[PDB]
Amino acid sequence: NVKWEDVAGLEGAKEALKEAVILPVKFPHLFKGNRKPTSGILLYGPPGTGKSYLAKAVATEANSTFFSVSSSDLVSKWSEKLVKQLFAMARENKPSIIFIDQVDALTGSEASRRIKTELLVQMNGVGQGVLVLGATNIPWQLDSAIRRRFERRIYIPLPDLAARTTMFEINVGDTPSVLTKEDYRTLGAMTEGYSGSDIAVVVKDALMQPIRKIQSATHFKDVSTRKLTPSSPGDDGAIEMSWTDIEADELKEPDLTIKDFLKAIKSTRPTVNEDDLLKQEQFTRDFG
Repeated sequence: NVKWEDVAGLEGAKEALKEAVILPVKFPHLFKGNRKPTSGILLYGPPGTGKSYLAKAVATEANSTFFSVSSSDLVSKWSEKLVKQLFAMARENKPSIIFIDQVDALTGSEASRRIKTELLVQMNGVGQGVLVLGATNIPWQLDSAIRRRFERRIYIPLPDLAARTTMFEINVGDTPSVLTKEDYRTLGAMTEGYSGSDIAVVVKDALMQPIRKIQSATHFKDVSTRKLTPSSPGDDGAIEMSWTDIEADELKEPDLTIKDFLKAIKSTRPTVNEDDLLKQEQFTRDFG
């Protein structure tokens, strides 16, 4: 789970969410009298950008309750009362943010119309401690009515160089790493186009690499600091043995090298193509 102080500048979006969510949600006293805040916020942009974790981080920072639901889950399963339930929960726990993922899914038939109704109903009934945060990867297929209920709209872009580096560091985490921060910048530089999600897929592949090299192995060498590391037929001091019979305390718990990530980066290719980003920038012109 992402932390707010970790969240990147987002080509403006971090500061926008500060002005739009945190300020009014955390400091309502500040909007006393003949001034008032907006209502309804649509986060939009390329997929894989982790908007709901971004939503979560802004909630945690605004010191508000957080309820997230998925439209595609709501529409492609069983449910009008569940929408009713969620807003009731939110009212009991003011201030609270309701995040609704994939607001696309409420436009497509049948049950989709029935949920769009109730959501729209609930929001009209909302608008003074219940902020609604919708998210969509496909704002072009977003219905005017739904759209019109999201006054503020914020574009969440793909990660840039600094962001991607950080993502590589965070995803790795506590894991035994012998990687330079210079080597991390390589990984960031290396992954232009990748979404934070794309990147997670990569790291999970990379972290399984030391391990996979242990089970692939058939020979081991005592790199005595016994501590056995994988090898091949006859390098320097190899023993033709089974990893399944190495003692837990006799296993050279291997370190992460850059090349672990390289194979994985060369595998997984970017989700979001150049075509899709163009259709996003049109939305920002006419609706942003």
